[PDB]
Amino acid sequence: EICGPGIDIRNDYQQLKRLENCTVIEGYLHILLISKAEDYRSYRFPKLTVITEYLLLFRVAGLESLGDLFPNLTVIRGWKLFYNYALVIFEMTNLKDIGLYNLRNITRGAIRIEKNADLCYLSTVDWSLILDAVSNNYIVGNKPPKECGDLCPGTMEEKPMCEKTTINNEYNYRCWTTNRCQKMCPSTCGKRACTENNECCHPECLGSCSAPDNDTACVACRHYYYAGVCVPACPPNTYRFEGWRCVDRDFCANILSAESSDSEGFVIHDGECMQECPSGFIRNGSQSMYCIPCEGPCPKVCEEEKKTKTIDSVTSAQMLQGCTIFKGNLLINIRRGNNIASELENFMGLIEVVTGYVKIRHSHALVSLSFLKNLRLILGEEQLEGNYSFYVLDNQNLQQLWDWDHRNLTIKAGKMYFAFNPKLCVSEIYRMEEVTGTKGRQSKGDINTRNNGERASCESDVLHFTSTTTSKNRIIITWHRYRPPDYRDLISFTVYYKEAPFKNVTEYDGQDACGSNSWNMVDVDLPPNKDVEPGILLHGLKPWTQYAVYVKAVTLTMVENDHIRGAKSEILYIRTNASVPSIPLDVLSASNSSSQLIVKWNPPSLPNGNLSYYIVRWQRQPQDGYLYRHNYCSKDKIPIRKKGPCCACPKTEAEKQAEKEEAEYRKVFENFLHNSIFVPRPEYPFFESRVDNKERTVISNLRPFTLYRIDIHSCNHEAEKLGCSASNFVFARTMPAEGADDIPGPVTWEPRPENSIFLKWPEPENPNGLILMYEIKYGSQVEDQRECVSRQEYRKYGGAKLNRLNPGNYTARIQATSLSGNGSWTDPVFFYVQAK
Amino acid sequence: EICGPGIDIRNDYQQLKRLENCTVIEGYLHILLISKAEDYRSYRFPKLTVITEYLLLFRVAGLESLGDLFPNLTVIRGWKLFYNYALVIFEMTNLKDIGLYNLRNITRGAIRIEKNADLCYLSTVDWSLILDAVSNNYIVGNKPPKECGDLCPGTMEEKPMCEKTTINNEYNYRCWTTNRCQKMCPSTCGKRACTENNECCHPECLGSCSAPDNDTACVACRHYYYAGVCVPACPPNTYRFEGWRCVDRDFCANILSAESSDSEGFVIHDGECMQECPSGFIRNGSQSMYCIPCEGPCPKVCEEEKKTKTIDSVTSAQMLQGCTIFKGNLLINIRRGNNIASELENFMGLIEVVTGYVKIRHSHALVSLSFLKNLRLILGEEQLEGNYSFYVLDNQNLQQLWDWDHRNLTIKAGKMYFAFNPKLCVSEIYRMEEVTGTKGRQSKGDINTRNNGERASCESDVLHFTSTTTSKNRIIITWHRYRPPDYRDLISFTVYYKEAPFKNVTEYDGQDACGSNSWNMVDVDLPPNKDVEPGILLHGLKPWTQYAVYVKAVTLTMVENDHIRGAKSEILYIRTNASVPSIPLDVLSASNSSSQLIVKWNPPSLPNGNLSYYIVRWQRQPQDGYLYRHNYCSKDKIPIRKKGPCCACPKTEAEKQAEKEEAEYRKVFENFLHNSIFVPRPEYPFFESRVDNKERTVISNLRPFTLYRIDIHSCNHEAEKLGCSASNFVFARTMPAEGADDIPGPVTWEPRPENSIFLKWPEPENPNGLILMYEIKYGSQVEDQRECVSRQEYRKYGGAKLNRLNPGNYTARIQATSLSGNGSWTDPVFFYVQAK
Ligand SMILES: *[C@@H]1O[C@H](CO)[C@@H](O)[C@H](O)[C@H]1NC(C)=O
Ligand SMILES: *[C@@H]1O[C@H](CO)[C@@H](O)[C@H](O)[C@H]1NC(C)=O
Ligand SMILES: *[C@@H]1O[C@H](CO)[C@@H](O)[C@H](O)[C@H]1NC(C)=O
Ligand SMILES: *[C@@H]1O[C@H](CO)[C@@H](O)[C@H](O)[C@H]1NC(C)=O
Repeated sequence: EICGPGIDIRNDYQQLKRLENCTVIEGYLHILLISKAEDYRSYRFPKLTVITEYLLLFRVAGLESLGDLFPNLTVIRGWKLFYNYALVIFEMTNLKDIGLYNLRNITRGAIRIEKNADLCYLSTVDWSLILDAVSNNYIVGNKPPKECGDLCPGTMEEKPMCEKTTINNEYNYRCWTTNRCQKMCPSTCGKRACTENNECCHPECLGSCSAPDNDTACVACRHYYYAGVCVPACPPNTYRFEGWRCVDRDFCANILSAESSDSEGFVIHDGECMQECPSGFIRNGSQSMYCIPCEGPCPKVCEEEKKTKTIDSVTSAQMLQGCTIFKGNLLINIRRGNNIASELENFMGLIEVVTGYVKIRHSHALVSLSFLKNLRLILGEEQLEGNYSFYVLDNQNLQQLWDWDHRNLTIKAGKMYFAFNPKLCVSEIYRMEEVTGTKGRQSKGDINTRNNGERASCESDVLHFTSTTTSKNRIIITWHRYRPPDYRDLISFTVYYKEAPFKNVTEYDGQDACGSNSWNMVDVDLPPNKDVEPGILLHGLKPWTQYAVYVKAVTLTMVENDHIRGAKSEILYIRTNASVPSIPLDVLSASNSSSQLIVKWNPPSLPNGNLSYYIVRWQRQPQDGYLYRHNYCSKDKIPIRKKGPCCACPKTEAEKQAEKEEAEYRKVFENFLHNSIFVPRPEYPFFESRVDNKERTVISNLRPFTLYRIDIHSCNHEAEKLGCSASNFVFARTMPAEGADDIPGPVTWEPRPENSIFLKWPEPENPNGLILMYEIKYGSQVEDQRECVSRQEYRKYGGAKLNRLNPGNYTARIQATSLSGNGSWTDPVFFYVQAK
Repeated sequence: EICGPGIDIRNDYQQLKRLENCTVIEGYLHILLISKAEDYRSYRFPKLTVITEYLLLFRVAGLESLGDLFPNLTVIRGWKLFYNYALVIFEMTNLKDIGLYNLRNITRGAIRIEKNADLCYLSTVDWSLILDAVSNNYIVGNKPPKECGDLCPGTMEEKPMCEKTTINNEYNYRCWTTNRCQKMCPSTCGKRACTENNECCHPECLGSCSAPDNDTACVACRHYYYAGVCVPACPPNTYRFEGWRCVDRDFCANILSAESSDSEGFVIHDGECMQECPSGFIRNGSQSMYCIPCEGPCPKVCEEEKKTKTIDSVTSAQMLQGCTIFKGNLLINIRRGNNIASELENFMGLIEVVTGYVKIRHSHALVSLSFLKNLRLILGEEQLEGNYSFYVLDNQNLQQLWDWDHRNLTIKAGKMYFAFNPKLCVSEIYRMEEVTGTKGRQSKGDINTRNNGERASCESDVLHFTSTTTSKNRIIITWHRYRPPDYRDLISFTVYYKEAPFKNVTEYDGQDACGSNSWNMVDVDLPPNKDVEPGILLHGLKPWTQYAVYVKAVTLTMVENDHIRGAKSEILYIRTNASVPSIPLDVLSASNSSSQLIVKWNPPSLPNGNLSYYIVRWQRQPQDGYLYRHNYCSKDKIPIRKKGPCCACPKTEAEKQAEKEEAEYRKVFENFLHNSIFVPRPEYPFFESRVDNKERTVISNLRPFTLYRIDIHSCNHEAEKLGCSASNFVFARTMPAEGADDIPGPVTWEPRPENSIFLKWPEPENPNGLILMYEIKYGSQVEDQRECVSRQEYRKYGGAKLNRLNPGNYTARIQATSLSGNGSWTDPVFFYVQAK
């Protein structure tokens, strides 16, 4: 009664007759696309009890309650899911109740029951009892809930004996259809199943059983079904068949291609009767039991149903991702594409062995077959007419095959053809004949000497750099006077150039399959005089970066073809530096402590050389005489006037252009600025301390409260010859001498006529910045009166005067205003004024 | 004393000695880059009173108050601004007060006084009095306001002498420096200026005057200064010189040049002596009295200081934007670039005439010179060695020059040279020897039949389409069995194809880079049997396009070169029913009125046709017998449970990929769905009304409250042969018959034992949807009691019963529950029950 594999039924009812003998469908089931709606409940399948894989119903016109069709379906194992679901009820025409009243558990996956016009009864199905991970149920698109009309026993429906369960605060009835309920085993069983009338089943059991605690009575087992018994594990000498049972070796190996393409054999590995042996293992020949570990080719086979898997785009190779051996032949016709190689090395650079030929055709977008790295041997079993097993035709742009210094290859059962590839010279294939054991397979016509590699120089010479010279933004370079076999041949020179901090760079990469793409181009012609060797003036170059350069003599390949040698000097690299750095960046600092200033900045933007060191000058700056001449005791001044949470909150992109224009205009101001800021350049002393390597430093031994102007010059290695960079500067203050703002000596009080008192006192020894004013607080009972004394006032009188005071005793105090802030109040000053 | 042009001073003080005689600097002034700080207030220039243009001070070390150096600077005209400013004080080293105490008004532009370390006194300058559009003033970066120290006469100690003005709620003093204030003319003058001690000046006046209301006494005029008098307009026979005066024509022409100057001689136009005459007009020789309109685009010279303005990039041509005639020669070396042409037609497609030669070299990124449209004649005054005035060298990809069906050209004073252009066929240049009057000017060597157009592509024939078989997503196309001069030549056939709804299409639209990227390539080989003419099966074509096609016979050009004839069929434009048609989309509708329903949808996605028509089938759908058998008087049901928008951003759904897989799985379901939803297809009746051309329609004559199922078919031009397309559908309800829910007949009451009352009544004639229940409201004094009667209850009894009522009289009412909603209440029903 074990129907397998999964069953498919569409377009009509009568195919249902194939399910008469099926009890546990070993696979999935499709009952779909039945538009006729011809028949009704004349097909019934009580035997069907469990589906191993998912279920899918769709457009089964004329179906109203699945419980009519499939009763007894206790559990769905759902080992293979639809997408992540084990039951798909998509847009059902006329289904009214889901039925499935005998359905008890869904081991795997979720369900999707949407778009059903008139379907209902989904709500009262507490899938928590039946299904874990219930949150993934997708039942949105069906009938609106108000028109659902969900009624069923217990909740005021006939045969009311439904039970009440709770899911998220809803302790109420559960059910399946109008007639019948949704019952669940009591907690007495725990995880164990049960039967009708609450008789608890066997532990190794699930869904239901015929008698309490009987191995053979179980309608469905819990984990594995074998020998008509539910077992917790596969018995010895038996191997787990997929899903829910064990089988003998002989059964595991006898099964062959039936219905779907089973194919010969069915492996056994790790104690399980699997289909094909897992990674890191290989089945012992055709002996259908065993495995042994392997690597590389063994882990994966790259065969294709097509004998010729041709590739015309990166996506065309997707199926070949992570594969090694193709049991067939290859064919490439990739005409256009950029970045394609970087993805060909990934999709199908793992290819190792090939059972046939390989062919390359009209591959204008490719320049080097090096992207085929893993290939080691070619069989040639499948070979082209003329016995050609490696065909390369009409490739205008191909340069050179696999790197032939360390990489080996072999073509076993055929020859190769080459033609119509003017950038691939014979030197790249003549060596291959040595390396793939194929020197004598073919004549020289199969690799024609006329149209192959015609354009390719093969080989270019190397020019000599007669002189070089750097600047701060410019480099002047020259080369030997190249003299071809016929001088009229050469017509010009090109002087490539680009920033290349790292020597790991070569122009033969082909840039954009040749030139362009970040090798900035410039040209210059040979000067008319034959006595002056070529030179140019590259300029505007970014300071502080190593610059690779090479020279190519563009020539005219005609008449004699390869005899036109071509010319290309070595890839020299030159520093920018006859140069003067472009000042620091992001200069900042603070005063962690008095006499201490921590200074930290960021590297200069265009510093004209390479990492050598920095230089910092700092000068004590004057306390402006301005503030001295001011009586702050009377000055008061007056102020004058006239995605982000901001939501959309845009700003004119033309306003960003305006800001760009303003910044650019400022920078051009700076450019015209620093021309005569430093003409041609081939009250305190300045203190200097050259930083070594890093963008940080600290200066000590500074006055507690003196402001410092900090010039910060970036100086390069060539700074000795051509001076140092211009100056970015910043001013900063030290942390005030703490407690230096308190009074150093006592106060003195003297009587004066008209009930007056003169107060005198000493002055701070080392005031922090400056003493702006003195705040005398005094009074008879409470020191309410507060008066101000300017520094000049104190200087003139050594203090101040208070006039017209009332009779009585008095206490007073004084505080100073340091440029750092308030000073400490004076100690109490006791005095008295007599009425007469 | 009129110093001109603008004055420039840098790097030292002694250059200030060029300002003794300068009263009104006719131009701008730069006093910048003075780092020496050598001298102090020994240079004084009381004469300087006004600057016509902006002023720029920067890096003037040793300067502390500008007012000392330049007193009496009454007004700045600022006709030409720095950026949009007439005064720039950027990083003023040591300036303390801006001075400018005698500065009163700024005519044009704003000021930028920023990032000065110690500058102050900006606040007390009410720029509203001096400056309009004052908002653009930008003074952010200078000394912090707290350390500014902004004080001046009056506001400090001494009796006030500055006047009080108000800007944005601050009515207080205004001033310039510590020694002097910022005085302004009283409102008595209105817009008129004034003198000291408040004597009002002349109307035609500004800044200041020496006596009240005197033309000759004005320190500065208001609009124009001429003949030692301020005037509101230029006097007749005199012509406005730039800015602030008039001049005689003799002077206008005698101003030849000085350092930075052009004309030599200024022209009088529109009543003003300008440098050059404006657009649409031409100077007639050396004439300077007047300027006459020219006519068309003559008025734009495109000369360059360089005799050879070479272009290597689009930006390299920027300066030539909007220009017509180049007084020199052209040189192009644009090797790489895409979209470049579309911008060359803009930057330099306006070029009309050229005074010399033109040269093209190494232009691999260009294929057609049509982008130079406006050129009509070439002079050749500047000519190359060998008298070559038009040179085209080393251009691999050039195909064809300007369009020669209608566009003319002439080269006057030289010949032309070509070479190394294999894709430019000689036909494009042989015609030129006719069109530019140069047929015999040069030998054929300069136009050698060799390397010139060497490769190109011969001359294409046209293939013939033997048959064009079709499908609903697939085309099968063929062509005559092409027979080259030598059969081994041809090696394959490529079949270009793309979607091209519009006839405006040609070969080079989207092929590759130079051909652009829109033509989806494919290749196919001739079948082995010579008796079967070539054919291909194109497939998977997106519906709704006139699917363009063409054929090119790829060959092996060699040995005989041009004799290799090549080929290309016509650009046929096969369309749908080659892609035979399909289904609808996007269905929506509503019911504005009873028996009326508006239907509107959108154009379909995949119908494989063209606008032909739509079809809509609507079927009355059943009022489910389900709801009939349900007593809703007692049914209650039970629910179950368990910088942009990120100002309120909920989340970022980076799972867009996961939605991608789910949606794509949905479409794969749909594809395997409609594969066999409709097998091979080469209680109410359905009603039909084919729509004509649009995506809208309406249905009438429908039951007031019946639900309708609407199938929609994208029936089309060829729906007759291969059937109509799949049916998207939707259900919708009509608007209920309003007022049909009220009772049609009276109620009747009867006595019954046990103090009971039986109520009977008629039933609605045409209920909307269905009558679910009846709400009887009744009571003795107030109809408090409300009871429910099901439709089946009424059917069985024609009404209902009330039992065990108290003695007394009673009034009652009844309301019906239509599927559309509540019905109208019954008229009052009067009855009574007696205790016995
Ligand atoms: C079911 O089994 C019976 C008995 O072997 C057989 O006659 C019948 O054809 C089978 N039908 C199906 C659908 O398996
Ligand atoms: C379904 O059965 C398995 C194994 O017996 C059990 O672990 C799972 O809990 C059951 N379903 C639910 C929803 O618990
Ligand atoms: C100013 O004018 C006087 C008198 O003509 C002349 O001697 C002197 O050189 C002039 N200086 C300048 C800077 O124009
Ligand atoms: C400057 O003078 C012009 C013309 O006399 C006048 O229109 C303008 O208002 C003056 N400046 C201000 C700020 O008003």
